[PDB]
Amino acid sequence: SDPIVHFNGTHEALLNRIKEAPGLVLVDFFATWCGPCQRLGQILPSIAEANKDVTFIKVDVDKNGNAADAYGVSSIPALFFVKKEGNEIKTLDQFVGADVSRIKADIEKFK
Repeated sequence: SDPIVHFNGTHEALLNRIKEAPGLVLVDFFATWCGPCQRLGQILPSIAEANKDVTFIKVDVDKNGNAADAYGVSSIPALFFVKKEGNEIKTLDQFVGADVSRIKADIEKFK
């Protein structure tokens, strides 16, 4: 089955979904017309399939503008490695760009 979470909802809905995850979360804010986003989107499913302990959440900024804007996203693709910490979300790493190698390195380092 498709392991990628294709998120649709409000900023609060996004925060709650992140807090539902059992472990590490990667949130990818993207647009469909963005080249780096497209190239990252082609390889994310493979990374997700190999790392079922990590929740991969994709947030299309055009359909979830309020969520993205409220999360503080400007440039894309905007990546955030986060984890639930009590009733709060801890951010472990964040960056803009299709840095596949950093994505992989962050996954390996965090677990």
